[PDB]
Amino acid sequence: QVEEVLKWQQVEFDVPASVLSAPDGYIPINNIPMSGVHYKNRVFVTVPRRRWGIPSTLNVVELEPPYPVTNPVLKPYPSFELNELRADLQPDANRLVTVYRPRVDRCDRLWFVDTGMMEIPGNFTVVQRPSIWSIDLKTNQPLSRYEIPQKDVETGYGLTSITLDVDPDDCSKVFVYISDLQTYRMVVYDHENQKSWRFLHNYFFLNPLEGDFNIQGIPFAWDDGIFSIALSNPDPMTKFRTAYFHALSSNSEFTVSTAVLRNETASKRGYHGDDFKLLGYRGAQSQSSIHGFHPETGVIFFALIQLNAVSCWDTRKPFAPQNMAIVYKNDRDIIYPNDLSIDQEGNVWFMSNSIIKLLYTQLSLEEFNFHIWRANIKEIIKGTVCDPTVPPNVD
Amino acid sequence: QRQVEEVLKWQQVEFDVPASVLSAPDGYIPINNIPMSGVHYKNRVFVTVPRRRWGIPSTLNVVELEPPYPVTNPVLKPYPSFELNELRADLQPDANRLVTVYRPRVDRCDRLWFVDTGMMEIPGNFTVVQRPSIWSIDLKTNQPLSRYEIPQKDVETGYGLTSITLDVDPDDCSKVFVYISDLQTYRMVVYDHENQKSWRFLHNYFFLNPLEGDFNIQGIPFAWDDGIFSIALSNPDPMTKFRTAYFHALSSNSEFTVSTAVLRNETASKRGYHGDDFKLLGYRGAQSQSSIHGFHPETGVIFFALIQLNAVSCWDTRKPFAPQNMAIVYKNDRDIIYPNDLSIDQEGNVWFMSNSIIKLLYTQLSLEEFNFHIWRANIKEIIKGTVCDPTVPPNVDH
Amino acid sequence: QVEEVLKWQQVEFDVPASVLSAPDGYIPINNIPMSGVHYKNRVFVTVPRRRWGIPSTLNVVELEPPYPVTNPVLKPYPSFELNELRADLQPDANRLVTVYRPRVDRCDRLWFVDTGMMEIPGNFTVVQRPSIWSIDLKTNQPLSRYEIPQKDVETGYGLTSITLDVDPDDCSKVFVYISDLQTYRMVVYDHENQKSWRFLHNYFFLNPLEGDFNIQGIPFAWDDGIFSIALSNPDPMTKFRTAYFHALSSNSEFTVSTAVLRNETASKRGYHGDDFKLLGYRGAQSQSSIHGFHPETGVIFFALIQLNAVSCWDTRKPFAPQNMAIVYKNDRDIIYPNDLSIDQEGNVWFMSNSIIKLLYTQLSLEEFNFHIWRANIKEIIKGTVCDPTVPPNVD
Amino acid sequence: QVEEVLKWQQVEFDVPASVLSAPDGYIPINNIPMSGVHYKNRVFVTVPRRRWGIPSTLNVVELEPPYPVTNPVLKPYPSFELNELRADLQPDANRLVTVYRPRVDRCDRLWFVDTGMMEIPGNFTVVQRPSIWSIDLKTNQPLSRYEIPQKDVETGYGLTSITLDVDPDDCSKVFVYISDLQTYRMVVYDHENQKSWRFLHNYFFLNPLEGDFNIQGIPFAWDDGIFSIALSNPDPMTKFRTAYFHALSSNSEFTVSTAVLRNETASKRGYHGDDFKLLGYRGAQSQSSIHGFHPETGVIFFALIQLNAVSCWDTRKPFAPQNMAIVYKNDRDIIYPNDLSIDQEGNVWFMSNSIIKLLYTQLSLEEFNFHIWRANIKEIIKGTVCDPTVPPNVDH
Ligand SMILES: *[C@@H]1O[C@H](CO[C@@H]2O[C@@H](C)[C@@H](O)[C@@H](O)[C@@H]2O)[C@@H](O)[C@H](O[C@@H]2O[C@H](CO)[C@@H](O[C@@H]3O[C@@H](C)[C@@H](O)[C@@H](O)[C@@H]3O)[C@H](O)[C@H]2NC(C)=O)[C@H]1NC(C)=O
Ligand SMILES: *[C@@H]1O[C@H](CO)[C@@H](O[C@H]2O[C@H](CO)[C@@H](O)[C@H](O)[C@@H]2O)[C@H](O)[C@H]1NC(C)=O
Ligand SMILES: *[C@@H]1O[C@H](CO[C@@H]2O[C@@H](C)[C@@H](O)[C@@H](O)[C@@H]2O)[C@@H](O)[C@H](O)[C@H]1NC(C)=O
Ligand SMILES: *[C@H]1O[C@H](CO)[C@@H](O)[C@H](O)[C@H]1NC(C)=O
Ligand SMILES: NCCc1ccc(O)c(O)c1
Ligand SMILES: NCCc1ccc(O)c(O)c1
Ligand SMILES: NCCc1ccc(O)c(O)c1
Ligand SMILES: NCCc1ccc(O)c(O)c1
Ligand SMILES: [Ca+2]
Ligand SMILES: [Ca+2]
Ligand SMILES: [Ca+2]
Ligand SMILES: [Ca+2]
Ligand SMILES: [Ca+2]
Ligand SMILES: [Ca+2]
Ligand SMILES: [Ca+2]
Repeated sequence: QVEEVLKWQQVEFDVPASVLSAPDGYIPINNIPMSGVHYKNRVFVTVPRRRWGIPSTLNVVELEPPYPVTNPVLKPYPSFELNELRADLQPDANRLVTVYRPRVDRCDRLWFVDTGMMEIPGNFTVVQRPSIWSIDLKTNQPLSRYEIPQKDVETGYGLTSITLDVDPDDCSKVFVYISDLQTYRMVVYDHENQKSWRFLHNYFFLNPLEGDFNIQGIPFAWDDGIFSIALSNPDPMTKFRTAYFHALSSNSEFTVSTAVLRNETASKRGYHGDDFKLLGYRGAQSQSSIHGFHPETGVIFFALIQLNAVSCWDTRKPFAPQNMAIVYKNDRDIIYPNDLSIDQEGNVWFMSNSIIKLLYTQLSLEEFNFHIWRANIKEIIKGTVCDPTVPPNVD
Repeated sequence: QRQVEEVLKWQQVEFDVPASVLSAPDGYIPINNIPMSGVHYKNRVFVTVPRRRWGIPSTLNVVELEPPYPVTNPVLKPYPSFELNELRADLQPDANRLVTVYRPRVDRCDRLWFVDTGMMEIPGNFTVVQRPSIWSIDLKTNQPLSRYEIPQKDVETGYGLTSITLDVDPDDCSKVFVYISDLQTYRMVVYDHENQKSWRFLHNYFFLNPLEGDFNIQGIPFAWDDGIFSIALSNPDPMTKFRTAYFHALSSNSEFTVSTAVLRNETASKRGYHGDDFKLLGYRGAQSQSSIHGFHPETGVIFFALIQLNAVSCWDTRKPFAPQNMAIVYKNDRDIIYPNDLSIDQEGNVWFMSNSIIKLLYTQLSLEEFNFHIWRANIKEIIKGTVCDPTVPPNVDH
Repeated sequence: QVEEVLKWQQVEFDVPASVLSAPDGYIPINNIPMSGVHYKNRVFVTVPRRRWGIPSTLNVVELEPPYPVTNPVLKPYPSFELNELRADLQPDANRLVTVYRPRVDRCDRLWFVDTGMMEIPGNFTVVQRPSIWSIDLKTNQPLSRYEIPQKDVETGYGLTSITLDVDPDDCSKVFVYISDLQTYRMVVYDHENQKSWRFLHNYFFLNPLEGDFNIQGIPFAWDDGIFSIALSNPDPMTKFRTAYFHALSSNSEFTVSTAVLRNETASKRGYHGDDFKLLGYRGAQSQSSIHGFHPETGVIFFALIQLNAVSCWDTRKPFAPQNMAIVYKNDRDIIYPNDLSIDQEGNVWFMSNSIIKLLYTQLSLEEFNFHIWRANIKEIIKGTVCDPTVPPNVD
Repeated sequence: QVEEVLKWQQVEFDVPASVLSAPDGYIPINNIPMSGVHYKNRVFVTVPRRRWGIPSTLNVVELEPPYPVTNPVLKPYPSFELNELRADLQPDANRLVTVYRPRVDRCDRLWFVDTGMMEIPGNFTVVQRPSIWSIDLKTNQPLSRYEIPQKDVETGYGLTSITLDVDPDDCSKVFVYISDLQTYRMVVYDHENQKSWRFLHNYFFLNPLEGDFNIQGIPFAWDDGIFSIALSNPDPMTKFRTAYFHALSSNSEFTVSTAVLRNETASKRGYHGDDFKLLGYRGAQSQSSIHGFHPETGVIFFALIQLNAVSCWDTRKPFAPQNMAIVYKNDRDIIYPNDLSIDQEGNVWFMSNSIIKLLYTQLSLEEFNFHIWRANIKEIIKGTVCDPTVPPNVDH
């Protein structure tokens, strides 16, 4: 029902031996994949440069059964020329420094944010400013690039997550919502008018008490804020969408109309009033990392961090723990769910990268550390409370 | 509880009507007169006595407020006149007379709205005198403005038309919609005032919850099968200019919502399947079966009249609908037997009433004790500091 | 083990051509069979007049291998003279207007209720008052006919199900419990004394949330209440029986002693107190239409509407989903299980009529729309949880 | 029994006219006092440089009847030479740029932190690095100055609150705890060994839902974190104390032993474990700004922002709303309680500067905008639940 598609012990790259032979040109243990997204027969894996020895940040893998695919070699996408890291570390608009979590739209495009910053412990290296890319997945040729001005974000330290808002009619009308979990803000990007603005709010911050975890018997505490944003279907009368968002270190979900996020004048306000709302409580130890909204079913899938599971919620039902169901739970393999995406085929994709083991213990490249799963949405929710046909619980 | 005033109180209800009507046999019976309403306008309070039995001289009445409070055993004066409240012995349909009136509503336009069921629910002999009709009375002149007979296509008799909710346009006042709650046939009948048309909605959510229909008030057990009973409207949405209709059944601990954009849609009423238009809001709480509830435009707070808990609770509509995001503002197990009515005036007060209907139906009603109570509470003051206060933030589980 | 016995693409009647040739005397699409019962290797099929062009409401079919028999012609029972429809539409005590679900007892008698009402969309026509019938199945001669008084039920709109309570010794001592899913009541009928009374309770109502269905991708909601009643064997001590009843739109099962249902003075109460009991939750999407109790095995067979299946339960085991088993499931054929009955031969009979396709979509007469199955009870429960010898999954 | 000591319509300085005449030297409405602290008939009033036109940041006022003293002229302390702002805005270790809330100890010294930064709307000007000062109140001569290294704090943007931990025996043994409500951290200062270290923790952050205020009909929302710290009495031997701390936008109080804060090795941890504890919920709309702990009675006094009041709590009774009492409330005068201090004379001092009026509306220099009160602690709590002799209202 939920098949493991890709798994790695460590990450290898399809690059010249010149890069592998060079000193500090490739360290296996430093290469941690932070994203896995699906398109056609291609899965894009990203390796953010949070360490030294990372040949390529944006990569791609060709799917071929049987699953699970063992240690697929990452091919630098779109090309290794772009994923080449300059020794001088100087700004270049035709290079990719660090890419976290890309998203695929209906227009056969790949959207991602190049932070332009390497978060090496000790040496924070800001190579260039953060930029928002779009790639044509049909030609494999970059379509647009937008450098984010200083007035919106300083460095792009926390720009690790993006949400696409594409008009159902015109494919040119696109808005992108970036979650900064470091600076506790939301960067809005107007693709049509090539403008951008930032939103500052208290709800983007964590919950002090809900920031402590214990995974794989490893205790830790994070102060990470807004991390993920999920969009509902357009309102028939208003044409606007409801943005479900939450902080990493939070058991609470919040909502806001895109009418507000698409309003540049609203961003500059010091007080946003009652525009941002509290949805409700997701549940004990129900801290989510990434979540996505399925347009067909109207079901939001949450990547639970502490519970090592993936849950779902039918947006039509009241937001409560008893109106949510766990569709998959794996305490052995799912250490930290680093990514969750919904593809154009009606599948839910989620990933674990065992990042906790690297941070607080030793990671062993003998074990399979990196896992990617997929599950058919309509089939996984069939019997559960997430099925729209199934009524909500009485509690 | 220490800032809620009792305004009116009765042991028995009497009437300022001709002695010819009071003297006549079965023209006035003391124990049969049970008021089901208490609404405030300016300096007077409108009390209704539905003819659920015999000996009911008048249904719609009015009382002038005058200290000291509470006013003991006020005489109910037929409104607008006794000529309209005089029951015909022939029992023929009277298009200019009032048979049975339950729960009136007052709007901002100085009008009084109510529904004349035209039906007397006497135990043993159900008498349908005429068809159900909606009224509008000018409170300045005390003259009836309009009367609309509800077609058979919408309601059969009007047996359960004991609740009304007004939807007046914030801009114009001639544009009016009325939502009537039928707790007997389990439906909502919609009335378009300007176009003088009406239609009905049928839905499963208008029914009761089989398990949540048992009560025990004052040590008197009973069960009711009453459905959709009360509707409360939010402020018009700034973008769509529509409202959210909070509605619940009497025998249910659940609250539901629906956009007035659906209710105002005549073609949508004739559908067999309404789809996801009607949604479940959430669980109000254990033993939290409500009778009548009202929404205060200014604060955005809903006051529920809790039947089993013999109390009145409030809820900020901005906060998620949850037990911990609700507070009890007033509780009185002695006086509040059954909260029969709850209304929100134009003066920023919440009015609620108990009529001890249970003690008449299932036990003995004593005219030696006070059985009927009307209360008033300032909304902004009663919520100040509570979770009902919009300025106060919502709570969480942990 | 479970074999299809009868199946129709449409239903035809063996009656004078004069009736078929008459103006709108027979419309193929309007004739929907609502039941199928087995007695002495005979099958009685009923076609309630919920439309125009329905020659006969009560019919019979002779069983003859091989099975399934394709498109058997319905034979009016007991004769066409009774099933004839009067043009003047006046009440006739010796005629059958509308019959839903007949039942067979151990005393070789056929019980059914003529509603005397035609539920045509546009013109609800009440021909006559509802009447309960008894037929001697050995002589095919009517035995008894009782008109239900207005004090008990008004129109007989929702009298579509009956349960027989015959004394194990005397065949004259008979009580019949009718289920009114429209007015939400239970009509009790005392055969011996020729009296009757009604019961009103909250438990006869539906559950608001549990009324939404989606069969064959067709969404719809029904407000139908108490629909079926099943009687256990007499208690060895008090000789009273447990009446298991449920609403159509509900996942909950209820119980009440027949001592209460047989009690006319208890009928006149406004409050029944603690007399009616909640048995428990049958399961998610486990809304049942008709159910029967098998005296020999003490097993109840439920006709699941949403699951398109037939389940069983051992009454001795605690009423829980884990203590129930699905004995037959057929998403292709079983759209709506319109009837389920337990014959005298130790078989469970169930039927599907594709009613929803008529109401919400269009019914194709080129496909088989009407199905009747039979299954040996002792053999079907052998290796399941419904087997009395097998212990429960949940204490 | 609570008396108003000082009240201003606007702040004026005792400085040469050459400074007040200077271009953008003295803009009245930009001069907002942020602290009023007491010492032997002297009140030290500070005016942080959050805007242009502020002659002196650290000032003093001599107390003399009758009270309340109307529009006292601020006198630069210890002198104008130190408070004078350089026109070239270059770093100078003998200059005071911006001081917020000074604190007085038992050893007759005045502690405060010069942020060295001007938080001017538009262009935040960092003149110099933040420094921790001590002044002898007997000689009015600066005793010590310690520049805080970049390893601990970036600029000193949020260093607006300090808590003194002086050893009961030796006056030379001092620790200072600095609350940074902007970078959400606590800076520890070792005075004896002239070292310093920072602390990061989730509890220093605000509570998202508890950040919205409505004062004087003025709606606003703040994201400010750990803002105040209060110290209990020291253990008779180990001389460790309990540090009661809270964020500005929070209805929760938190505790931590000084044994942890005084531990430099513990500061460099990435996970502090259960060392920082949650005390409990202070009450609805009970967001506190500054609070202090009175050694004698053991009572903490909270400055309530939203309730426009001052509440107390006995540190022996369980931390719960019904175990706390409002000793003073004034919706008219108390707009934003900007500072609260406990003196060596057994009085509680609190102040309101109407900061929100300047921020979100207009400030009238015809109205009294700045207020400073005092109250005898043992007298104000006499009957209340805050009295140690009075029993608690709930067991909790
Ligand atoms: C884009 O957002 C702009 C700023 O945000 C608005 O103002 C806030 C105070 C809130 O009202 C918020 O909901 C709203 O988005 C805004 O320029 C613009 O429209 C605003 O909509 C306001 C809705 O109330 C409305 O405010 C008006 O002005 C303020 C100063 C007060 O006087 C209000 O009583 C008055 O209604 C106004 O249309 C406008 N507000 C402002 C500040 O300009 C919004 N975009 C669109 C298309 O509406
Ligand atoms: C009244 O109800 C009908 C219900 O069918 C609404 O109809 C539909 O609207 C969309 C597009 O407008 C159409 O695809 C479907 O047939 C919907 O059901 C109708 O809009 C509504 N009328 C109004 C304006 O309230
Ligand atoms: C900071 O960076 C220095 C540069 O070192 C080199 O950087 C790149 C080119 C990698 O190849 C790396 O392996 C090289 O060492 C480091 O020498 C220095 O140690 C770094 N400082 C810290 C504190 O991490
Ligand atoms: C505090 O500092 C570290 C952190 O726990 C620890 O090693 C040390 O023992 C503690 N206290 C001291 C200084 O002994
Ligand atoms: N993915 C780890 C990001 C992180 C977590 C906790 C922190 O305190 C922090 O500064 C950064
Ligand atoms: N307030 C009495 C309304 C009521 C309650 C139960 C019933 O069965 C009924 O017909 C009517
Ligand atoms: N099963 C058909 C009977 C039925 C179903 C639903 C209804 O709403 C109704 O009035 C009648
Ligand atoms: N004067 C209070 C400081 C403050 C409050 C809220 C903010 O969002 C902020 O940046 C600064
Ligand atoms: Ca694929
Ligand atoms: Ca962080
Ligand atoms: Ca008045
Ligand atoms: Ca009823
Ligand atoms: Ca047989
Ligand atoms: Ca029905
Ligand atoms: Ca801040």
